[PDB]
Amino acid sequence: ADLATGAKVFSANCAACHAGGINLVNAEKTLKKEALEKFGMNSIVAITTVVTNGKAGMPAFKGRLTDDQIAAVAAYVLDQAEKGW
Ligand code: HEC
Repeated sequence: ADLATGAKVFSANCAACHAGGINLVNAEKTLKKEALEKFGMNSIVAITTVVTNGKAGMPAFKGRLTDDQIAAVAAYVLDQAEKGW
């Protein structure tokens, strides 16, 4: 919502591990709505925090993405998950 920036950020930073509906190394490790919901991750604040910091080995993007870029990709992930990738 910046979805335009979000889509670009996703392509350049996230698709390498999450690309095209299902993740390359995963099944429910994709960004499907139901998977996000299990751990309360289906919100702008939750995705912003995990991408910035993130968690449990998932890489932190605080160095290489600005706060605005992270907010943008968070929007993109939520919108795509709602549409169904
Ligand atoms: C590999 C080196 C990754 C890159 C680059 C990105 N992510 Fe990731 N992510 C990765 C793994 C192994 C996992 C756990 C399994 C799974 O895929 O669910 C995740 C998880 C997420 C999640 C869910 C977090 C949760 O608490 O369950 C989100 C929302 C997520 N990943 C988003 C995301 C974005 C927006 C990225 C680019 C900025 C990104 N990931 C990069 C591995 C990797």
